[PDB]
Amino acid sequence: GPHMTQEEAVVNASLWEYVRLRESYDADTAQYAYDLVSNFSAPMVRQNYQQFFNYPNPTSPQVILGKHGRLEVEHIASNDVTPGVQQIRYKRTLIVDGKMPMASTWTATVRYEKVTSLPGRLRLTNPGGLVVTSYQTSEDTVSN
Amino acid sequence: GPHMTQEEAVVNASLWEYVRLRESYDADTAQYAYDLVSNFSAPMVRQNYQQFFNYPNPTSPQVILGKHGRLEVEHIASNDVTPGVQQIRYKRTLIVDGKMPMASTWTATVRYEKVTSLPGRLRLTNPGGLVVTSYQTSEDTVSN
Repeated sequence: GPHMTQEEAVVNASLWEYVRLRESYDADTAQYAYDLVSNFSAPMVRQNYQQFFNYPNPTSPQVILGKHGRLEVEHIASNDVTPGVQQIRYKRTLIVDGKMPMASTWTATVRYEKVTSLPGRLRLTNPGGLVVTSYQTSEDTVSN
Repeated sequence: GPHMTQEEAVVNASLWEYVRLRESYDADTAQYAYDLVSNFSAPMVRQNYQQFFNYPNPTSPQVILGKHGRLEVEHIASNDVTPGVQQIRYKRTLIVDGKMPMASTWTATVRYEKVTSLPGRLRLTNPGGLVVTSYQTSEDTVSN
């Protein structure tokens, strides 16, 4: 049967939560998401996420979607590429008012480290001490 | 330095996420939280939760608050009472239109088991294989 170590299970769960929190959007969960995403990103990753999410970015989901739209993420696969890097395929659905849900598929490439210590408030939401030290995402290319 | 095993870290995190998802309410997250809560619970726990949460229960958060209110949950403490039993103290805040945020403190009592095997889709969100087999919560009593 498909065997995994608990440690491997914890990695996969945490990185997917990471992707889900970062790629999803709802005005109600924006502040909760923002905090968790930021807490578990190394300084450059945190900067790049915050720069995109925060006002005054014109293309921030906050500005574009606000209270009248949302982005939903559904897992497809997680693949370990080397130690400390994982690729995550996922489908992203845009749900706005008056329009059909518009969907697209993506691969996040996530590099991560393990820190041995976290404050209690962080350990509680990140039991495995994971920190994302590199992050990029690419949307599938469409032709016709 | 205060030490914990990763197994114990994973427990505390999954049980708190259980509490948070079960005791929080947001119309946008209602379906997401309901499915994770349901999957994490053994048959009677699942049924107690579902009968409370679902329509036509006139006291469901969905019915009472709907789109116009939310319940937020702040961790306070997690205490292991016996193996497979944890008590979790948390503050619960009711946020409605035109009113100040109303807060109260609670103790959840949570018995859980470990299952060895989970479908992939469940392993992804419950790395440690935790299922809640008993669940009760009690709001602090008030006087004056």
